[PDB]
Amino acid sequence: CTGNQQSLAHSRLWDAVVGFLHVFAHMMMKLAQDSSQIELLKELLDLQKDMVVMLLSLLEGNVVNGMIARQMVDMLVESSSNVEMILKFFDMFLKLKDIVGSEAFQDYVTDPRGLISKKDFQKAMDSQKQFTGPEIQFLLSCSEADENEMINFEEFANRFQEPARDIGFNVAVLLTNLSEHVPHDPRLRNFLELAESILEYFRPYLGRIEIMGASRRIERIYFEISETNRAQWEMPQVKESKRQFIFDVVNEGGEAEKMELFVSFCEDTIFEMQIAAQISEPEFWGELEVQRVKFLNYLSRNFYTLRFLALFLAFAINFILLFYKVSDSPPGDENMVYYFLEESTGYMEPALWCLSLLHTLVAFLCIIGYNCLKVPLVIFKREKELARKLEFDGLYITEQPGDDDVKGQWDRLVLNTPSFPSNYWDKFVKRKVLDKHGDIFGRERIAELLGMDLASLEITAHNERKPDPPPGLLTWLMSIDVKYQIWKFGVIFTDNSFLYLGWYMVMSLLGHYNNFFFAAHLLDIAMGVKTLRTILSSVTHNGKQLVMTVGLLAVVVYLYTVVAFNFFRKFYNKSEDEDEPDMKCDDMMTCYLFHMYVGVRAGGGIGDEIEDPAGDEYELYRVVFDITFFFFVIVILLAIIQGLIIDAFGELRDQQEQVKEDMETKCFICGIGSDYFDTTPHGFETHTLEEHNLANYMFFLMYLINKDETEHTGQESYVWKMYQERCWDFFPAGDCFRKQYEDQLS
Amino acid sequence: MVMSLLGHYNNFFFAAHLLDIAMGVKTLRTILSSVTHNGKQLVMTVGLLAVVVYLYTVVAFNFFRKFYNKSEDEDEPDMKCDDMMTCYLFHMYVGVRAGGGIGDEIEDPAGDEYELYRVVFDITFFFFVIVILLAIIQGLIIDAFG
Amino acid sequence: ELRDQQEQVKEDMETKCFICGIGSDYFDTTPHGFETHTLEEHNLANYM
Ligand SMILES: [Zn+2]
Ligand SMILES: [Zn+2]
Repeated sequence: CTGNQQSLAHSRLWDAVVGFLHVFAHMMMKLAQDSSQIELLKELLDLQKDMVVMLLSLLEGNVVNGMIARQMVDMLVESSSNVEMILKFFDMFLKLKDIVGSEAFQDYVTDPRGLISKKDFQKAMDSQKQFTGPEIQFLLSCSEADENEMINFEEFANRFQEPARDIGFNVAVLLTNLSEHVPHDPRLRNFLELAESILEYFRPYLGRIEIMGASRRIERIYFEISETNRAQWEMPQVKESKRQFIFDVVNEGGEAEKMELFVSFCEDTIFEMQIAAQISEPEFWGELEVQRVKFLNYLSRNFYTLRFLALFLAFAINFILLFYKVSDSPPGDENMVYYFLEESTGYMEPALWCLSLLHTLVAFLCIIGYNCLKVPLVIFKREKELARKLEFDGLYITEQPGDDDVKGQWDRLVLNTPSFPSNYWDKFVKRKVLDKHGDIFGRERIAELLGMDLASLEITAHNERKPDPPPGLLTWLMSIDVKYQIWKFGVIFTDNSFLYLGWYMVMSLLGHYNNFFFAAHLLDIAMGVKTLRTILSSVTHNGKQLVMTVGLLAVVVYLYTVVAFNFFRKFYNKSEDEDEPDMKCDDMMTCYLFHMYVGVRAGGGIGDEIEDPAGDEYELYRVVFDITFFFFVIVILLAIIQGLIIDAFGELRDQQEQVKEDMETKCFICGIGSDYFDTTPHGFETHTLEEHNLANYMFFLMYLINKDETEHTGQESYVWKMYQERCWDFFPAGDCFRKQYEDQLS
Repeated sequence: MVMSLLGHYNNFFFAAHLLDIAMGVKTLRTILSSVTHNGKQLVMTVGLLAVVVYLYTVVAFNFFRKFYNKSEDEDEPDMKCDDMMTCYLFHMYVGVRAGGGIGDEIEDPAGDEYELYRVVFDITFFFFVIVILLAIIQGLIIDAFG
Repeated sequence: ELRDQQEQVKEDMETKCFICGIGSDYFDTTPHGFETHTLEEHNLANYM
């Protein structure tokens, strides 16, 4: 709201702000000891939080050299030596909070059974890092005596932590906004170098997102980044997924539609981080339940090492199995038996049995882990796709599928259970589609189709029927939603990785009959690595053309057989003299089999095993036939196969080079090339790392998912409404806050 | 130095110093670097050859035993596919040096059952092994040059 | 040569207006400018 801000700017508020800040500073500096005013300090922390929220909301987004910015600047200038001691107190308390339990603190240990003393604490603090005279004097004054024995460091460091962190982050955001708004102001500069620790402490927790909306203006909005979210970005899994997404968008994806894919990737990565956070180390019926939950958590935590151990066991079993020998007399016909040739020790069959049982156990462990880990992601993907197809499209409402996609019918036949959005966040999807398609179609038909209950209960409440029956025993008879479980089984069995793992399971189970089927598990794990995936993908990239070329080989060899059947019959003689039943070109099928059997394995055509054409007529016809067969068949077929595979390699390398070059020369989010950001040194490096660092948008979206609308700001509410509407106009697109606003005013 | 010193015993070790200086020139460095540019992929492809030939040996051990006879008549101890290790060695020894698959040295499948199974086995072995392996090696080296 | 020709023709169709001689850089001042330029002003099939 511009009018309210303009009216409030011309008011006698800055003096009140200065008075409040001075009063608060003297509150902390005087009334902090005696350990009897915790409630007062909590109240002042809350009041300071509300005050800085008011200041931030008053500032918001504006012109880079606006009047409100100058007013705020002179308010800070008049507030010199009024917030400095507050910042110093916050910095020293944060230092105390982080130092306790960091280094040599579990190694120093004055009292193994008791606590530290005042002199001991002073000596430790002097021996520590970043401690000054007046600061340690004030800390000793604020340190409670408790007879120099009951100094509980654990209860002292965690005393005022969350409000202090919130105030520090908010004041850091405010100072960063003031620094970024005015380009050059020496007063704010020299006010800033004195207070640098409180700014550097919150350096990696300050986001930056640029929006084009809000009356066609560009402003930077700030937010908080959780520590767990920052620590979850260093896993190679997420980086590999991001690289795969970027490659898919650049190569396979088109234009003017990338941003929906970006939002989908952000949502998927948010769900992945939520699953990873849930699957963590900290995590008689109740004991059994918690033991089962802990076991499943441990199993889902370790999944990639289990596949490696399975591969190792497969190699070990295969190496052990390279000892068989077929014998007639069994030492321990149609009675040939298979036995190990050990010749050194008899501890071979027990080793094989133990390794087989261990391999089976690892196989069951990994299939249970896959069922417990990756299935929710696919379920959430399907639910999100159904929500998108039902809300903004009439695939199951306006029109109908044309009986061509079985997945469409299967996804349609789930709209009958109350527990439909099990994992999708926006539970208000049925209400949303009812409100959207409420006037054009009857409400009763929509409720019947979606399985919604009576609309009388929804429109008018009763506030009198709130039952709560006791659980007792056997509460799982109603917990099954039959239809939802059937749909889940269908979608989990139509998948690919689960089908492959099930094939692995059944092949191992069939191999438990002491056979080579364990040795048949080799390539299926040998192709499940990262660095052979590229080679196998290059081979299978031209999947159809190779099959077509093989069919062309079959057609050409067949036509050659037909044209050589009724002209050349006595030449084919694959035997010696005095043998009448030895022709291999009498039957058409046998002649075709012989021509294929030779022309696929050659290098001398067919003339290396057939009677030489002597002076018995048809000499020139036979030789021109054979030489043209050689040339056409062998040269064309081998050359096309080689050309297809070489072209596959070249196409793969070209795609990789193109995607790397495009990522190196454009901003992806913004449409400006790498030429406009060369006016300043390292301009493009800072442009894609500070303004819109790609990963910053995901952090902002995850922050926006939390912090419900009861506490949203204007910008947050606008962004949430825009995201719910799914129109994607708040993205920077053309301008990137460097032009127009900073083109002239800098 | 140490190879020359060991070669001072009047042997061929002096003649073993040839390639080590033959690859220390400027204009062969580019060709040798192009060959060794895809160092890991060639080793992986060789390992894939070993895996595929091993699986073919396993699937051909318990189905085709009387066909392998690398001798003449009136000779009982001449099977080269009885032992698993010997059969694997024979399949590697043939499938790495071929051009006629394995059918240039093994008894022809006559009308004694398993004729179609044996022929489809042999032709798919030829196609997969030889075509895939040679094509991947050629593709790797051409891609290195490019 | 075949792959190069296909890539070149696709890239040229993706970066020029064919009918007009202006490149795909002048229609970036507004969001989705080039998408609307070849779909509304001269959609090629409109001339037929
Ligand atoms: Zn940009
Ligand atoms: Zn045009």
